[PDB]
Amino acid sequence: AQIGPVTDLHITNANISPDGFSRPAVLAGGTFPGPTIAGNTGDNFQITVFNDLTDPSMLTDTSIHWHGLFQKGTNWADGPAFVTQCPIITGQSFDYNFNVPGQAGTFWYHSHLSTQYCDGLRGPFVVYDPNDPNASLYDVDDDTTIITLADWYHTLAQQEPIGAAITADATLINGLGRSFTNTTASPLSVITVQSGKRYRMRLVSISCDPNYLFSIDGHDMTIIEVDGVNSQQLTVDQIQIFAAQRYSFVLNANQPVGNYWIRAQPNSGGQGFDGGINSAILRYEGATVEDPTTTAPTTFSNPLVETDLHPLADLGVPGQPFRGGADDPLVLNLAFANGRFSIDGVSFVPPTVPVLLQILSGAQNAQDLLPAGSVISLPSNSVIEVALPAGAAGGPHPFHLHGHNFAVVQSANNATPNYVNPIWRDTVSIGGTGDNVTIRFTTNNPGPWFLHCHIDWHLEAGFAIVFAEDIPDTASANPVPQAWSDLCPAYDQAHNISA
Ligand SMILES: *[C@@H]1O[C@H](CO)[C@@H](O[C@@H]2O[C@H](CO)[C@@H](O[C@@H]3O[C@H](CO)[C@@H](O)[C@H](O)[C@@H]3O)[C@H](O)[C@H]2NC(C)=O)[C@H](O)[C@H]1NC(C)=O
Ligand SMILES: *[C@@H]1O[C@H](CO)[C@@H](O[C@@H]2O[C@H](CO)[C@@H](O)[C@H](O)[C@H]2NC(C)=O)[C@H](O)[C@H]1NC(C)=O
Ligand SMILES: [Cu+2]
Ligand SMILES: [Cu+2]
Ligand SMILES: [Cu+2]
Ligand SMILES: [Cu+2]
Repeated sequence: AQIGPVTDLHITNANISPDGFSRPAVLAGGTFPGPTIAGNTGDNFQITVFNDLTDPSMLTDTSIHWHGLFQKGTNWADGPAFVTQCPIITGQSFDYNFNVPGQAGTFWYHSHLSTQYCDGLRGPFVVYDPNDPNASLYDVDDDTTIITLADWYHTLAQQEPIGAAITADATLINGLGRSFTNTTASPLSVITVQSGKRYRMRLVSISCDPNYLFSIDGHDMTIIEVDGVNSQQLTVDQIQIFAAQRYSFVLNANQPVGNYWIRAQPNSGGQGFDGGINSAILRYEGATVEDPTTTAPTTFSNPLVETDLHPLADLGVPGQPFRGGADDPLVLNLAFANGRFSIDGVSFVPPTVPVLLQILSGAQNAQDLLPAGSVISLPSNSVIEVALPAGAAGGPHPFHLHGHNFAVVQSANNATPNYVNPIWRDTVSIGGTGDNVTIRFTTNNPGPWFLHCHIDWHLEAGFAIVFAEDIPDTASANPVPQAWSDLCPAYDQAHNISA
């Protein structure tokens, strides 16, 4: 069952063995991935998060972010630790009480403290549209049509040794999959369809790092949604999906009753499908209970290319149709050296006082805000352009902006911008060396919004800045509940921090 929009959510430690290897984890709702939180567009979500964590090897504090939800007027509920709140301490709870006006689509929730989401605190978050303009394109859309793609590690996130390369040990599709080394024939996930029906498959990357080449043998996939944004129908036979991105696609169960491999090839870790790694099963009702015998092509016919996507609605692009044609045109210098990432020369290290609390306490320019050089002000009611030229090691980097979606004026691997009808989304690959992926949005949401690479290891290593949007209006726009005001005193007491 789906839970929400008003629900408790307990965060616990437990052992799990999703690939046959047992390790402790950080779980929401007792499972990996966590249960789906759901409601309808415009609903009030009240997710009362109970931190019941006791194992310090995965951190006993926590904070949860609702990825892709704009949090307008509720910046305090956004979740990034030391940006919008202090963490929740063990044995305490906190009500994330917010609304989702004007949004409907496929989202997710995840820990936003350290690398803790890698240890298991990740799950789907769906905002249904009772009047969905895409409703007639499919018959079935429910918890059974959500497909999560996850990287899973045997080594605990906090225990990844300094100086050694980090790669995963298994790809998990809907929570199950097989280990790349010492592979055992542990159970694979099964997605069941009925011949003749059409399904809204909600594809969610809950990855901490790799991108996946996702396909389903024998089938093609008609994209209708991109990171919460309805798209024109785009038929593809493979989707390269980066960390934290989502797509809805229509799956027409139009092949012979049988079993078909579902494939999710990460860009690192195990290559191929030997022993059933990187795999799940699409099973038609009435098929034999047995593994598929299908193969992939050598070369896919119609891979997703981001410039092929266009909004369903007439969203256009704000600003003027040329580089720098915005009220506040930015170009970020994104770099890596010596184990740390930097943006404009500054590596992100979370501050002691959350940025939002610093603003509410009266710090009103971004040069006043800590960490110094990591907080950049944005003016209100303005068109912002952010160029994100690639080149930094560890690419391709998926960059994500809290509080907003954005027009992708320039995509990876294509030097031509699009000022007419590009897709809008919230997480974008910035591509490869020489690329100039560029985003645009308008500032109508006062508060500090994190901009960061969504490879969690890179975030931890400093690949982030905070956009302090409309500092002057942040306090009036975001009244805070007493429970939020209580978070930093409780956290600092528990941790013996003075501030
Ligand atoms: C590289 O990115 C650019 C920019 O997003 C892509 O260019 C765009 O290509 C589309 C598809 O060919 C062009 O639109 C089509 O325009 C014709 C009018 O000539 C119209 O008949 C069709 O209905 C269709 O919409 C679009 O004008 C063009 N935009 C720009 C700014 O050049 C390009 O396709 C990408 N390259 C690759 C290899 O995908
Ligand atoms: C990416 O695009 C931005 C503009 O959106 C380019 O920025 C210009 O950079 C040059 C120097 O490299 C400056 O003289 C201009 O003031 C910048 N802004 C403009 C022209 O609008 C940037 O060079 C591009 N980067 C790459 C790697 O292609
Ligand atoms: Cu987010
Ligand atoms: Cu996120
Ligand atoms: Cu990165
Ligand atoms: Cu984030």
